[PDB]
Amino acid sequence: NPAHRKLQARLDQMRKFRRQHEQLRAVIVRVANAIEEVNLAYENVKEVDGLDVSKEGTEAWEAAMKRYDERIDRVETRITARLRDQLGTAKNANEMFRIFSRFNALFVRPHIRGAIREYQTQLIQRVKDDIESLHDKFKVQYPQSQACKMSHVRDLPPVSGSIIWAKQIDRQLTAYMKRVEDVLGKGWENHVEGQKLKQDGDSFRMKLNTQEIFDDW
Amino acid sequence: ANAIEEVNLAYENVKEVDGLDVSKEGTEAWEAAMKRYDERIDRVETRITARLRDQLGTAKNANEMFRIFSRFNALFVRPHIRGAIREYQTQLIQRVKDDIESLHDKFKVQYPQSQACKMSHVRDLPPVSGSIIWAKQIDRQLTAYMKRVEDVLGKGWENHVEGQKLKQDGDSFRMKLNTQEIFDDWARKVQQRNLGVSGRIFTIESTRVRGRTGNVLKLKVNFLPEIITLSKEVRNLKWLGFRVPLAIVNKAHQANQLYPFAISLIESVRTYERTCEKVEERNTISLLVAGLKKEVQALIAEGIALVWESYKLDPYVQRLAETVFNFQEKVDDLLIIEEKIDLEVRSLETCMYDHKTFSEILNRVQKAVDDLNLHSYSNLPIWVNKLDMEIERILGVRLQAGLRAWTQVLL
Repeated sequence: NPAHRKLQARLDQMRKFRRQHEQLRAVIVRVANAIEEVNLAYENVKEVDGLDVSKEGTEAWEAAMKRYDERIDRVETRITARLRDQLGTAKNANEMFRIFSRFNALFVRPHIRGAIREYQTQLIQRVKDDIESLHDKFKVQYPQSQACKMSHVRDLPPVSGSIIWAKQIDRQLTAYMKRVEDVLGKGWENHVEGQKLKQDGDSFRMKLNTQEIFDDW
Repeated sequence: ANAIEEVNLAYENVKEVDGLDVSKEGTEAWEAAMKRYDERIDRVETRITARLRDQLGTAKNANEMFRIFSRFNALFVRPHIRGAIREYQTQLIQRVKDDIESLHDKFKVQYPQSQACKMSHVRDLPPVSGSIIWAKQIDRQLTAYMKRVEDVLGKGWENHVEGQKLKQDGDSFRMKLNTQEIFDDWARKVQQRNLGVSGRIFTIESTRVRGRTGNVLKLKVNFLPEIITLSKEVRNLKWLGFRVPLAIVNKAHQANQLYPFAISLIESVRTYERTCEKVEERNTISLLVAGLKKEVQALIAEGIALVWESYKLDPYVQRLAETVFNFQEKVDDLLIIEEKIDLEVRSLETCMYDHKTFSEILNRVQKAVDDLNLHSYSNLPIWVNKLDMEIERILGVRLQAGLRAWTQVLL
């Protein structure tokens, strides 16, 4: 039992304290006034961590760490209830997207991440309908697109305007994809619907790699 | 209530007559204590004797009678309860004989026949394990009844009027309930032919022959009974524990460390076969599935061609699972799509003479066609040519029918 054993274990748990506290407080650098309070529980442990003795560190620091966690629990509940209220009180779905793009890294903490599936699905049907509109409008072709005629008046070759059309549609789809993953978290295709929308956006993208047009033309 | 006070009066007068341990008056104290205590407690034995009548007066089987027999643990020091016990020794021994012969009937309907076979197999127990477990449970229940009779008289039940026959029934039933024969047959068969069945991991793929109409051939991986043998060894070890053949245990270990791969492969093969059944039961679908079917068979060829790739195994397994997974979703997806198409196609003679509705139908059908375009199937426009030709015929037919009818209207 080489003496440094519990020192090693202690160091890794204190690692996790600096790691996880540092993370959560570093995410609140994307902001109701519990920020300093998280830093208070953090420093509660930095003071009552008693400059990490070994014996009493076990027998007392267990409750010290736990105490800090309890303060994060309250911090969570307040942030989740707060954000669900700013989400529910958000009147626009785009506004709702802005709140999701306002807490990207906060939709990581499973504690937070659990209660949003309803709003998620509302946003998914929004994304759904708009990519469906892209299937529609892109299913109409560039020669018959009136955009070709307006672009032509703006004096471009039809070749260019056609690929501009294509490439821009691609950019809207890609923007939708980043909307999707920011909403659904980075584990996104693993999620029930993300796999589907991934496949669909990919095949839709494969029907947009226009280098052949430039080749033959 | 009535007896507690009685017993306590006897005790307190006896606690005073003991003279606080007068050994020199042990005759006086103890004998006098018995002079009063004996008679008063036997007067309590009268009410206990009413419950002695209740011993039979309560039950109908030796089980519940035995429960109340165990209830009176104080009375086994008094050979007065033994009288009614000797009276019900007959009934107790015969009822226990009833139960033991019932066990005989149960064992005679051995494990492959009894419902224990189905239930034990449902909970994934080998036939060896289920048989020997069931046998040892009956062994325990047999000795449990023997323990009941051991409590009945202690030792007189052995050379009893009928306990001499109970002993015989038990001895023959012990010889019936033997599992060393099964353990030996297990170690036997496994060491007679499963000596080579163990490490059959190399030839991963094996073609076949299936004498049926046309005499088809399928694909098969070589892990059918081995997995159950692994479960057999684990069951014997944790269950009873023998001097289990260590060579078989290590060969089982080697089968374990390669077993999940084979599971995945076997399910992929089965799903592949199921999909091929669904695909060739249809005919139009083949045109569009052709590419993916060739893809699946491309990886199937690359999987069969190699046998035992100790280094590259896991990625092939995962590639396989996803290919057949996709493939299956595509067939399901296409099936649903096609039936929506056909409800429109077969409904083209329903909405009589309405161009708007006709247009609507066609639009819906080609919405399904763009769905087909995205996850591109194989030869989609060719199949569309076919469609369009029959659509033209249903159209022109509905047309000419309405044409004639409108000629009579226009008369």
